[PDB]
Amino acid sequence: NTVEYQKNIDKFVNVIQGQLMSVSVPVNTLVVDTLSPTSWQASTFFVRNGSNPEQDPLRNLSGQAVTRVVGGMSTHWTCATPRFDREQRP
Amino acid sequence: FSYGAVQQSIDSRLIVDWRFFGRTEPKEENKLWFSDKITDAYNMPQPTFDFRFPAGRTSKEAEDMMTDMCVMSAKIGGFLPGSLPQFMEP
Amino acid sequence: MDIKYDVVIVGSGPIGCTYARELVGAGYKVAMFDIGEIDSGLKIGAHKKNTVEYQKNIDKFVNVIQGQLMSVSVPVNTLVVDTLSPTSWQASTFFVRNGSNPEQDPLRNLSGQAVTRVVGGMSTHWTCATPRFDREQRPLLVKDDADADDAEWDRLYTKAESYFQTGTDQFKESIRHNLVLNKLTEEYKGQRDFQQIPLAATRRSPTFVEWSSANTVFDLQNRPNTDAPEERFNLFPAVACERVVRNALNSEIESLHIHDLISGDRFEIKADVYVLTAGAVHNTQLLVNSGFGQLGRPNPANPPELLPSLGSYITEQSLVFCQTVMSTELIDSVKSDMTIRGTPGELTYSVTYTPGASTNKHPDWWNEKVKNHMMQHQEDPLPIPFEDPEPQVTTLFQPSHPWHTQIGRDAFSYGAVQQSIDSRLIVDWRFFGRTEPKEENKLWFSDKITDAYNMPQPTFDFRFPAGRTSKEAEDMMTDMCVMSAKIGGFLPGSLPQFMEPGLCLHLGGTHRMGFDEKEDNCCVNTDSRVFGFKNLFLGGCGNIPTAYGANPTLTAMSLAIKSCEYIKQNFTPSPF
Amino acid sequence: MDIKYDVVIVGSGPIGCTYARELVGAGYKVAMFDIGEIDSGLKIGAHKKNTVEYQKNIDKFVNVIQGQLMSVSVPVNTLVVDTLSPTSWQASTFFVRNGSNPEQDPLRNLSGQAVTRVVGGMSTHWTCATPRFDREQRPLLVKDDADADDAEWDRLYTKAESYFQTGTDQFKESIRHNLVLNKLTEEYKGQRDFQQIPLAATRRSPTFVEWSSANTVFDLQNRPNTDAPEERFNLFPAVACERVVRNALNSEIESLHIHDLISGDRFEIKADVYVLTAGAVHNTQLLVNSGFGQLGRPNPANPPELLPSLGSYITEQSLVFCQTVMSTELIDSVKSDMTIRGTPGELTYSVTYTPGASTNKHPDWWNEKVKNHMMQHQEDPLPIPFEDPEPQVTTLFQPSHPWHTQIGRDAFSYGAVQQSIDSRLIVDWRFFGRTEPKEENKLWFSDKITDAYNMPQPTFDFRFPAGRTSKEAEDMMTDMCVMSAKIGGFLPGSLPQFMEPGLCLHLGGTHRMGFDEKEDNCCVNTDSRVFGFKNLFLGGCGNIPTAYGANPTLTAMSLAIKSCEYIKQNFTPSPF
Ligand SMILES: *Cc1cc2c(cc1C)Nc1c([nH]c(=O)[nH]c1=O)N2C[C@H](O)[C@H](O)[C@H](O)COP(=O)(O)OP(=O)(O)OC[C@H]1O[C@@H](n2cnc3c(N)ncnc32)[C@H](O)[C@@H]1O
Ligand SMILES: *Cc1cc2c(cc1C)Nc1c([nH]c(=O)[nH]c1=O)N2C[C@H](O)[C@H](O)[C@H](O)COP(=O)(O)OP(=O)(O)OC[C@H]1O[C@@H](n2cnc3c(N)ncnc32)[C@H](O)[C@@H]1O
Ligand SMILES: *Cc1cc2c(cc1C)Nc1c([nH]c(=O)[nH]c1=O)N2C[C@H](O)[C@H](O)[C@H](O)COP(=O)(O)OP(=O)(O)OC[C@H]1O[C@@H](n2cnc3c(N)ncnc32)[C@H](O)[C@@H]1O
Ligand SMILES: OC[C@H]1O[C@@H](O)[C@H](O)[C@@H](F)[C@H]1O
Ligand SMILES: OC[C@H]1O[C@@H](O)[C@H](O)[C@@H](F)[C@H]1O
Repeated sequence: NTVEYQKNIDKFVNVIQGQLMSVSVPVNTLVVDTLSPTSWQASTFFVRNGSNPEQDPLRNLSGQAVTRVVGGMSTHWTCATPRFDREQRP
Repeated sequence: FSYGAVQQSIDSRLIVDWRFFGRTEPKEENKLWFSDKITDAYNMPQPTFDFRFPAGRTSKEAEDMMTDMCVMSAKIGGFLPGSLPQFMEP
Repeated sequence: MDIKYDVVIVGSGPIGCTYARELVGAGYKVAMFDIGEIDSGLKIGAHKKNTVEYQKNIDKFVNVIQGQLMSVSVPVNTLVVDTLSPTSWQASTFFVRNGSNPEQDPLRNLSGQAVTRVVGGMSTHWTCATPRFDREQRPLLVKDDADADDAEWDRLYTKAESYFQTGTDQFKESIRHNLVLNKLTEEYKGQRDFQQIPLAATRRSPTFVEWSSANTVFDLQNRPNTDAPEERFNLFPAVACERVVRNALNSEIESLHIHDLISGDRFEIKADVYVLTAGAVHNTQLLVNSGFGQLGRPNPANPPELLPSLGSYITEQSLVFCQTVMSTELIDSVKSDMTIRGTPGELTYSVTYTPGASTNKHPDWWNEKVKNHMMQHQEDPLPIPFEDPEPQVTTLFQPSHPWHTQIGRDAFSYGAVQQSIDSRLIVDWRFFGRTEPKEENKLWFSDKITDAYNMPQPTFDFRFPAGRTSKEAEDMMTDMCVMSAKIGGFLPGSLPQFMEPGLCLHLGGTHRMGFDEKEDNCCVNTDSRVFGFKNLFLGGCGNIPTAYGANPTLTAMSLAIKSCEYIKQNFTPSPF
Repeated sequence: MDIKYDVVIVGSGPIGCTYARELVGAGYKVAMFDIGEIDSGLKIGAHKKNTVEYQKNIDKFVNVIQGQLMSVSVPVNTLVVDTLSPTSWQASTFFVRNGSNPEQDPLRNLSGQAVTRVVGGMSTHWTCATPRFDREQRPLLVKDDADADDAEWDRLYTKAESYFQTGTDQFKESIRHNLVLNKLTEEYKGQRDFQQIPLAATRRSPTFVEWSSANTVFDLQNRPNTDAPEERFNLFPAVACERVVRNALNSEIESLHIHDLISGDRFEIKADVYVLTAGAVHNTQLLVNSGFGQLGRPNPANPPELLPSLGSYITEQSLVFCQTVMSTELIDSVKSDMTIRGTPGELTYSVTYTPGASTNKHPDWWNEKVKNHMMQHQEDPLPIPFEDPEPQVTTLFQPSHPWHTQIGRDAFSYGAVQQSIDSRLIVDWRFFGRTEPKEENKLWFSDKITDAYNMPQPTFDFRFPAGRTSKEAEDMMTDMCVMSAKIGGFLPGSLPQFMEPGLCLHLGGTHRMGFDEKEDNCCVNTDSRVFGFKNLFLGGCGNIPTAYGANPTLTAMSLAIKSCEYIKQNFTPSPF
């Protein structure tokens, strides 16, 4: 709800990404084999960068994220508010 | 909420987004649980998921949803290169 | 090298080899020239995929294809690079660089179009798909008598199929081929019929296919030789053919001007019959360089002396692509007839089936292969054997689905080959649309810019026509999305897309056939003879004047066979 | 194919061809097998870049290279693909997919290591750089007499240079070459020496270089023939050599077990002398498959019976790479001797120079080419002719810069080839470090997992050693950054970087040479003969036991020459 964001709406994605903190990130196993021989080099895929060694990367919700600001996710949401029909509703 | 770099080649007045969302059957095996050892950034038990989309109706509908988006969106225009039909991260 | 031959052939691809097979066999003294060199091994002009190594490492053959596809027309590059060091030499303009063509509008191009300069041409790397066209795709050879026209096409295609060794049986024992064929057949329930893609190939063994090529049509060995002591043929590689010389009256060709690329020498070669099979782009180039059609940017205020339709009414196909990852239901189905007891990797595990049971879903050979895979590789979570051949499935073009389809695995991959998803699960989908011939769609040649062989630079001015061509193209996209979903969901990184215009290399109509030069807006007649010229013939896909979605080479070969018939009726071979 | 030969050679690369040249020439009845096929033109085993088309389209050759580099050891993939459709078959584990090697630690690999299976081996695509090693990089051939050691190495290198047609003046009239060379010579005056990279090649014309290959060494034609009517040689392509059969006493090889890949039949071939030149990986594989060294994951508690150092002490070089865009200052220097008047594109334009002027910064050959380019291409903003050859510049390995260097343009490009910067501005930089031999750096073969030819799967356990190796590698990086800056800034997209371990394909020491099996931890003596075996010889880079930065093939060829001198003295040819 800023004049600047509604004039530059392509920029709002940055707001969203800035306050979506991933819930569970599995241990990273990407191979980097082009480090300099003088650089400190991992022998294992150890727990780095706040990753979750409990998490099976193949049974995750990797996109699940949380927002910690006053107003919660309603500070960035799309504002779509349909009713559920009977088939979807408790 | 755009998902990749915003393209600048095609005039934005021509672009229409399509997002279709499926319903997921509740299954006891699909879980959110909390580590008894690993903690998050606020020293609280670390969230972990054990999730897959259930076989049967949830999976069949998910794929028929994809087909429905390909069929429907074609009535408006062809796909924008770089934003082709895809499942998003769970 | 002689000064004089009965027949000279420009190009050693499969269409020039059709001419050679017919005419060398009929006793003519033939020379063939190709601008490229021998580089398929000891079988001259053979398929480069016919190595044991390439068939064991089939993800590698894309490199061979890419290695010998030289882009026809690359527009001047306008990418902004603004992170050079300030000491580096920097352009003030987007100047003509790196062999780019300043004639080319980047927005009306066939960017994908590319040419191959090697003995055997494109048939050293092609997919070997050889479908016939149905009537709706096919030009007319007999007007006002459709049964005569059908008979003539069936005789010509049958011959052409013999030349290429076309069959429909080479993949009949693949589990993946039958898995996908049978599911599609069931799902369509008579609305569409499926078969094996007709392929120019012979299976040698369960792990090796001898793919056909130019070599299969004609072995390209000089003659006479021990196997053919009464025949006369010479092939001259690394010879650029540049011009055919017209008599004053524009009724005959008097010589062919060539340039030997190794010596630098130039010659005028004399023949009774001149045959141009240099490809749809280079036949056009050679003719324009020889004073046919119009050199330079089209100018309708200066109509050409000869062949006003040369380079107009060009057609290229729309091509849509994706890959899929086989459904869980389909993979479980592979093992539907099996009884599986215990835990894999333990000595109590077993997999069995009942041979010849009436109610088995699969034949005994299938079940045998599944059983042996599952018992010998209990570490593996799939039931498909490791060296199972790829699918090769089609539903051919029909009026209700006016596109050709190839479903399976193609050597011409389009991005990095992914390694995360098992290859056994992957099926490719390529659907090819037909394009209406329109006068405004053009291949022309610059009067100033030249190519790497100092020949007039090719330039395209092309868009897919509005109306039918475009509606069908999008409908074809939708059809691929709908069909492929019956087998599996899309593979991430191979999502449904249109390919670059001309990537599919099915360009037609650049020197098109018809019955009447003016009424049919054409360049050659049904003998592939250039109108007005007694002794000048063209072969290839540039001949085809129709809108077609199927792969064109077989159709071009068939036209070449018919052209040969006319040669044999109108020119006498010299005495041996 | 006969069952019996005087000498059998495994592999038709340049090192097997060195054995063929010496021993066929000396009268032995020789057979050579290769697992790959004749695929390169009528000159068997020749360089694939020696076509007119590749030298006009030199950016396309990287595809040829890629097409025949098959990775040695690919670890199990752990990429997460979590955007499949829910209907698609989805893995529960990172199971063994796509021919991956579950033995391989992805973090202790040579992931860039690759093998070539074609007649002529890797010499069908190599760069042709053939420098000599100085003492510091070179194993001893004479103990306790440095001068005699140097004399022996000079004798052998001189022959090897002759066989490959090594030379240092093929690029001497390249503007780009001399511009870079002169600038680096001045910048490092009295500190480092710069010269042309020694290249196995013969210039044929100003726009064509005949690159050497295996074919240069030995033509690979069957003999006897008209040109060699008393020589005896047969080459058998598409034959996988699987095992040398040891006698029980482990003193002699009794036969070579082969698999004909076309028929599928197996044979046992007898020879007097068995020569293994299958490359540094596949020689090791064939020996371990034959009971030498240790099969399976290394286990020091079960010492092997034979050749305990086989597959240990392996070395591969560190490689750093970048590209630069030529500085404005250097570009403007190219035309420093020209007098320019008039308007480019008009009849008033004139570019001239004074031949011989003492105030000229460049030679007359250089100015003549600049002038002719500027006059014939007056629209073009650079003074460099379009077909000016690339630089080929080096400063060879020295103690104060203990790395090999190659500066110019290599056909093995590593990313998509940029098109926005004019190619005449681009200079490549590749610096190669030496690697200490360490017993813990190993190539070993799985006892369960097999490759595409059903042979034991190679596995690497490799890291660049701490200490001098590592320090010099980083110092090498910094030296590239400092030196390249004298020519121009970095090209975006080709910034200074280490290449994947083993991408450089300079693997050595996998069956290393020394004087004494135990004291020098080695596999072959200085005749290249396998310790303990009368009639088994190894050739190739796997013989080299030292830490070397320079390209190894010339050195391996030198050692094969010496080996043949022993063969000729200790075995007699059979009667013709
Ligand atoms: C991010 C996002 C979310 C939605 C849309 C788009 C995007 C990019 N669009 C959208 C949504 N929902 C719709 O129905 N229609 C749409 O068009 N989005 C989801 C929606 O945004 C959420 O469902 C909604 O806010 C949920 O409301 P809530 O149940 O009030 O939860 P919030 O997460 O908003 O706020 C919770 C709140 O609590 C705080 N917090 C968290 N943990 C603690 C602890 N331990 N102590 C104290 N406070 C805590 C958070 O900081 C947060 O503010
Ligand atoms: C590259 C490609 C091509 C096809 C397939 C797949 C791939 C990646 N798949 C395929 C195709 N066609 C089908 O019907 N089915 C499929 O499954 N491909 C197209 C097919 O490959 C071509 O249509 C066919 O070769 C055309 O045959 P041609 O008319 O004989 O033409 P070529 O381009 O093969 O050979 C021309 C020949 O001429 C030489 N040349 C060119 N210019 C000159 C000059 N001026 N002088 C002398 N010689 C010249 C060339 O070097 C070339 O060898
Ligand atoms: C690929 C490459 C390699 C080099 C350069 C560039 C690139 C991209 N440039 C280069 C190199 N070396 C130099 O010193 N200077 C440079 O400028 N390259 C390395 C060079 O190419 C090799 O060092 C050289 O060929 C090694 O020669 P060789 O020892 O004869 O080994 P090859 O690998 O060439 O040939 C072996 C031959 O054996 C066959 N084979 C393999 N296994 C089997 C079995 N089991 N049975 C039968 N035959 C087998 C292969 O098929 C092969 O042809
Ligand atoms: O882009 C790949 C396609 O190329 C066309 O030329 C072939 O006819 C198709 F079979 C297919 O391989
Ligand atoms: O990666 C490219 C490098 O490959 C090596 O094998 C060559 O010896 C170098 F000349 C260089 O071409």
